Amino acid sequence: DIIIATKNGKVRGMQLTVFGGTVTAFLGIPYAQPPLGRLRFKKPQSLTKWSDIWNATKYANSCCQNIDQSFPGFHGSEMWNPNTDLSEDCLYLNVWIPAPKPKNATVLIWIYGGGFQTGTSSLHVYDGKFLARVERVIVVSMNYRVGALGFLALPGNPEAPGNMGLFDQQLALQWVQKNIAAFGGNPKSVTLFGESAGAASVSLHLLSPGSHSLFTRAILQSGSFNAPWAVTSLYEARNRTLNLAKLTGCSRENETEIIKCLRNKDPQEILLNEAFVVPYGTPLSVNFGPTVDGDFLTDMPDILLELGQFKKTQILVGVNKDEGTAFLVYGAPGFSKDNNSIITRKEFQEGLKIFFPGVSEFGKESILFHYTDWRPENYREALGDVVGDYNFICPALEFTKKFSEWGNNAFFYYFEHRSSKLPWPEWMGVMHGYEIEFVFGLPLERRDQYTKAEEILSRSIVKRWANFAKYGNPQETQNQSTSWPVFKSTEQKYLTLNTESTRIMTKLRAQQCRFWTSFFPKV
Ligand SMILES: *[C@@H]1O[C@H](CO[C@H]2O[C@@H](C)[C@@H](O)[C@@H](O)[C@@H]2O)[C@@H](O[C@@H]2O[C@H](CO)[C@@H](O)[C@H](O)[C@H]2NC(C)=O)[C@H](O)[C@H]1NC(C)=O
Ligand SMILES: *[C@@H]1O[C@H](CO[C@H]2O[C@@H](C)[C@@H](O)[C@@H](O)[C@@H]2O)[C@@H](O[C@@H]2O[C@H](CO)[C@@H](O)[C@H](O)[C@H]2NC(C)=O)[C@H](O)[C@H]1NC(C)=O
Ligand SMILES: C[N+](C)(C)CCCCCCCCCC[N+](C)(C)C
Ligand SMILES: *[C@@H]1O[C@H](CO)[C@@H](O)[C@H](O)[C@H]1NC(C)=O
Ligand SMILES: *[C@@H]1O[C@H](CO)[C@@H](O)[C@H](O)[C@H]1NC(C)=O
Ligand SMILES: *[C@@H]1O[C@H](CO)[C@@H](O)[C@H](O)[C@H]1NC(C)=O
Ligand SMILES: *[C@@H]1O[C@H](CO)[C@@H](O)[C@H](O)[C@H]1NC(C)=O
Ligand SMILES: [Cl-]
Ligand SMILES: [Cl-]
Ligand SMILES: [Cl-]
Repeated sequence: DIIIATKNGKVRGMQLTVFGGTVTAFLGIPYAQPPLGRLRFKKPQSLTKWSDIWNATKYANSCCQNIDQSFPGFHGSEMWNPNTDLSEDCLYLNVWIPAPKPKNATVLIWIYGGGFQTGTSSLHVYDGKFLARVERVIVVSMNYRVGALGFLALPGNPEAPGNMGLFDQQLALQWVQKNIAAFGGNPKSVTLFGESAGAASVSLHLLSPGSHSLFTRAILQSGSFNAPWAVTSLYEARNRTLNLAKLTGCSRENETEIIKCLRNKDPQEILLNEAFVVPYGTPLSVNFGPTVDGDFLTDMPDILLELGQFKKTQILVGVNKDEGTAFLVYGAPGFSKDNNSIITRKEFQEGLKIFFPGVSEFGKESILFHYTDWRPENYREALGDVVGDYNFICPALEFTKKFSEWGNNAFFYYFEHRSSKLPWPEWMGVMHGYEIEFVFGLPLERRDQYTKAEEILSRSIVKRWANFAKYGNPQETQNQSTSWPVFKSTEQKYLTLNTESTRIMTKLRAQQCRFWTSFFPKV
């Protein structure tokens, strides 16, 4: 029986056998008061002491959210749906400890993504026991409120101030600072890492003064705040809050009475109406996301980044080869996960209005012109690259450029290996989200039918990530590997991650990102 005494009381963990060794797991530690009743839409309130022993022996509830019901029975989509009961009572965290108890281990804190509308830390591919066993680091992950329950915003109104889900994450970071020493962790060696909206979350913690003292450095996989889906303008935030109030019959003159009306509605009523607060949407639309609240975010994040107002530390940023392909089967005509999705030129143009609804005709023709300088799968591949470059790759590169211009070491990766167990079709390639299982070390478990080369790749990736967390330098020193060079604003070197051979290259998607970052904002 391994019991740890935290600042709020004792917690009961459990022992797991991993690779002939042992890992101690504490699943479902509460880190905030359940945000129920009057506490809905408010910032997380801090927890009070319990006099007995909390059993942290199973994953806790996942936060309320809508489910991906596009492909029932299909593992490719269902593997991302929550695997615990949905509940407003969801502010819990998990911690994996190596055995025996480490003296002063570096801590990795995972922040899941999902467009700020879905996600949970209990997913199979977020299992931190492998990292704890192999690299003897401590892995922490938390659930944070998503959707309107986590990001509904009436700016300046403390009953719905916005960024509540970001304050959830932040309170979990504070929990680590206060308690991780009792688990054998080093509160001064804390690395945040996250993917998609989690990576954008990580990037905003770099911008938020309240988070600066709560971590050491940061890893951003397939996401950043400057992505076009990652931040909602305060006009849109107000317009979407008033729309959900209208859709639920909560339209009141007093803005505070609107919120209180929303606190009496059942969570499913909120969730059902979340999709309709915008006129038109895209498969990447974030209805309720981060806002400039004057609290977590003191100013528009583009200004803070441009003017060097962020935590000065090392960062690790990267993207996958085909970030955009996943979203094409969620609206683009002629696309299907069950055939090769050979589309015509006309279907490509119809594809553009799905992902760029409010853009002018000249703007969409400029996208078309730029991506058609060439094969029957030309247009299919072009649309995937349009969606992936615009929503993920080019913003990530721009974030890395602007961050590194203020003197800090930055490292950029280009992940381009497609999992041998990938359930989606071959034309989708190296999809959004499918580097996560390599980072968490699933292919190190050889009983799960990954290839030998995938075990080697995951082992190398795991070592690089752990070395970055512990030493701020993501090298694999022992096995005659390729040295990972610093990303500088001029050379813009990056490392490719795959099974055959790592390579150092420069200026990823240089032509494409000049279009998206410099020209396309003008249309
Ligand atoms: C600000 O919100 C309004 C209201 O949104 C309404 O329209 C749907 C999205 C639906 O969910 C409904 O319940 C909701 O109340 C938006 O107004 C709409 O805009 C579209 C296109 O401009 C029109 O087709 C609608 O007729 C119009 N509705 C009204 C009542 O005027 C408005 O677009 C939005 N602002 C922005 C910038 O998107
Ligand atoms: C690849 O499949 C898409 C999707 O087709 C859907 O509907 C059925 C026809 C089914 O066979 C299955 O493929 C999928 O659930 C094809 O597009 C569809 O094609 C038909 C014409 O045959 C149209 O009437 C549909 O509206 C259209 N749907 C969409 C969303 O585009 C596509 O033609 C196919 N490509 C191939 C076979 O090369
Ligand atoms: C957005 N909608 C719901 C319309 C479609 C989402 C389709 C997602 C398919 C998985 C893509 C990778 C996801 C990785 N995670 C879940 C971590 C983001
Ligand atoms: C926690 O688990 C232990 C396991 O032996 C059990 O004895 C105890 O009653 C549990 N606490 C509860 C259920 O509150
Ligand atoms: C853990 O390491 C830090 C340096 O990062 C040090 O300041 C601290 O005293 C250490 N704590 C221990 C050894 O308990
Ligand atoms: C809105 O309601 C709050 C809560 O009672 C109140 O303090 C405030 O004065 C009201 N605003 C008005 C009446 O304009
Ligand atoms: C280095 O190579 C050895 C075998 O040569 C392997 O067992 C080990 O896991 C590798 N380590 C990393 C970090 O790749
Ligand atoms: Cl490529
Ligand atoms: Cl093999
Ligand atoms: Cl190598």
